[PDB]
Amino acid sequence: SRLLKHYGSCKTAFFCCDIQEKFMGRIANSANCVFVANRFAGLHTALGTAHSVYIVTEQYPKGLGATSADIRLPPDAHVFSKKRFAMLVPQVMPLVDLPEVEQVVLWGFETHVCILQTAAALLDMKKKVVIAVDGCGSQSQGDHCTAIQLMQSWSGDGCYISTSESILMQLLKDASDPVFKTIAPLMKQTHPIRI
Amino acid sequence: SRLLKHYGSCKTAFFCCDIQEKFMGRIANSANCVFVANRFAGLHTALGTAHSVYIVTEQYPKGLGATSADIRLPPDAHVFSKKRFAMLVPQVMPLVDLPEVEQVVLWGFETHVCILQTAAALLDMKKKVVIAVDGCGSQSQGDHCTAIQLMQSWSGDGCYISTSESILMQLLKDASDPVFKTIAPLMKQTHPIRI
Amino acid sequence: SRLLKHYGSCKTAFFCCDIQEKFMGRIANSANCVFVANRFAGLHTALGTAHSVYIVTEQYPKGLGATSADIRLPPDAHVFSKKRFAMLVPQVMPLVDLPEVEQVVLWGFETHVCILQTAAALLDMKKKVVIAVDGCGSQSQGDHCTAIQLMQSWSGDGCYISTSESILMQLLKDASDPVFKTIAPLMKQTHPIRI
Amino acid sequence: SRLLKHYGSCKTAFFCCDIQEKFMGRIANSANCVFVANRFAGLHTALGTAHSVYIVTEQYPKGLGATSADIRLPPDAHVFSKKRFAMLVPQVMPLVDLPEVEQVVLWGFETHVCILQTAAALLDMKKKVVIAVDGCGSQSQGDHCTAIQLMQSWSGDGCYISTSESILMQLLKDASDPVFKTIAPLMKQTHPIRI
Repeated sequence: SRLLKHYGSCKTAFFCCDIQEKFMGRIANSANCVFVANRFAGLHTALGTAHSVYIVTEQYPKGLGATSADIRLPPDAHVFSKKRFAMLVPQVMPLVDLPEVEQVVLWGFETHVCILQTAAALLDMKKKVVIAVDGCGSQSQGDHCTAIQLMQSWSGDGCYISTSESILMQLLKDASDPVFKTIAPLMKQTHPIRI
Repeated sequence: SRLLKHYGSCKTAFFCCDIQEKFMGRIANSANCVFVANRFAGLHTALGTAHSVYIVTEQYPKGLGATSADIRLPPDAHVFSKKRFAMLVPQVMPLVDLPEVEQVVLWGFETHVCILQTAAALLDMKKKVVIAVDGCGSQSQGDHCTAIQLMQSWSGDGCYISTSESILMQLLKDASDPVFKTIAPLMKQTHPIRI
Repeated sequence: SRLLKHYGSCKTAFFCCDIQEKFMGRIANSANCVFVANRFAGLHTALGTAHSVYIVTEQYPKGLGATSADIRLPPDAHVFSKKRFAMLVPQVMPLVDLPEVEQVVLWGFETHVCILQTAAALLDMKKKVVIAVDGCGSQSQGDHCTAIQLMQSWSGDGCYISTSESILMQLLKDASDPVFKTIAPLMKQTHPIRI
Repeated sequence: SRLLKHYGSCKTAFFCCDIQEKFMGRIANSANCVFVANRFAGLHTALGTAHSVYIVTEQYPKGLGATSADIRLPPDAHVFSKKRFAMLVPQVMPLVDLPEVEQVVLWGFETHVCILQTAAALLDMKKKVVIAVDGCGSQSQGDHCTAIQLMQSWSGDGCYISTSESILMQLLKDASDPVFKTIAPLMKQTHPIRI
């Protein structure tokens, strides 16, 4: 499939990469990355545990802080600490290394480090991975842009770049879907910084 | 063929995606999307039913309104209502699921939802699909741009992104073509918003 | 080979597409397209007929005028009239449909019509084709940009987009090449409009 | 592997292309290209000769000057003169034409000439090559941009475009890596010109 499959077709993991306190003042669009984390949290909660898993990593939180308090994590979020840049640490693997978890929606900090390397690692596991660019950021725009462009060249192998609104509507496919009415209000919310 | 074939080689479907009243004030370049709808309407009428079919969808028109009144639909336009985001609903399938209808010119609202998903669905049917970017739009520029870029990565499989003027001249191939004189005035018309 | 081969490896055709009087005031960067035509004219003359052929087309010159008088065509330029948008008309074919003419440097007007369609036609003939983007233009920037982007997606099949200076140095490969001293002054000339 | 392998997996060559005195005042972002040369010099010295080789070329230094004095070359840098545009001259080949030297980090002047042609030559040798775009430049922005875009289309074959910070963290993979503490200060240094 070139786009995400419908949420009932397979299970989807939402990978929230290192959106932590010490990055908030160093990544220009941090506020959108929080917004996207909240949007996918709301989606995940609407889809339910039959269809969605929400995975959060924190890079060295002793030094870099917890996940931003502006994110309202779902109550069943799985949160892990790491020093590896890719999110695919041994505690995460039993959550995604299952044949039913076919596709990962990935976003966070930093685009050219943890996000990039996570996408690559997921491609090595033969998973579909969709970057939500509007929820990604780096400390410099050039680092971010060049990495997005790198990931856009991997479409052939199952990694592509999309936006959170496109991702929501990819998973649903049809306004008559039973969860549409529940999800529709998320798309009426506006990014804090213009996209 | 990497570009559209000449109009006599196969039949071409013009897919006008959801250019409806309630989007007109929410999609910045809506006026160009109407302009492109009118340009392809004029082309379709010049080519005739031997070579062209014009298909319009409206997403939930009870809520989102009819197709914009600024569009002058051809008298033989096939207009359908849908809730599916992709245009390939059961009423549309007998119009395009024919071996002679090899290529679809696709444009409208919104780039990252209905247009994107329609392109993907057409690629699944092994059709050639050409996006007229100058007739596409989203409520946010970021959603639109990222989706265009996604579709530009699918060239290998028969989806590429072009403009209405390029599309017209792709179908004709030569100024001595019998319909050129009829079509040429369409290209002298100017987009309402600068491209 | 991914780039142009060295000029002695095979013969190179310079395709100067329709840089005519009536377009000069309608294509914003027309002055650069003339500049690029002159640069390649100088290169062609330095390489000699052993290694280079210079082919000019004019689209309906009765209506659109001759090739711009600001271009100093080489004395052995082959100039042809056409109504086909692609340059590969029957009079041109005996100049390029030879196994030694492996690669074509292509530029001119308009990017999304004659240039685009010529590239496609050359790809059908299994030739390498390199677009000199700095010598290409359209009446609208959007038409031009979208077509360049389309052609950049065809790299896999032997069409890529480069610039005239890059093209010169691709053909030569080494400053100790016998023609370098002759060609070097062309690269010191400055585009009339900043690139 | 789609990204650079970890530094212990194979040996990495840092190719510093022609960052010479006479270009410094002619390439707008020359100061960043020096900065990137220094960053990779520091990385190379931290990794050691087991894992890294630093190769510098100078194009006709009699005419174009030495490598910029603002670059602090490592004491074991291998520096060579050339007239070939590609860096893969006979003196360089015994440094990289070894099965252990699997990947080259490439940057310098000019993007559309020596850098471009070096990437192509390395691809011919079946090496992985990663362009550090933030350390590349040309005398004109258009020449540089178009060449970067050309190289971004070669990802399928083992050439991609990244940034120096992304490259550093690709080679390391994990903050608990023994050299991280040594390398981390390099990433806290700021480019002289905003990226």
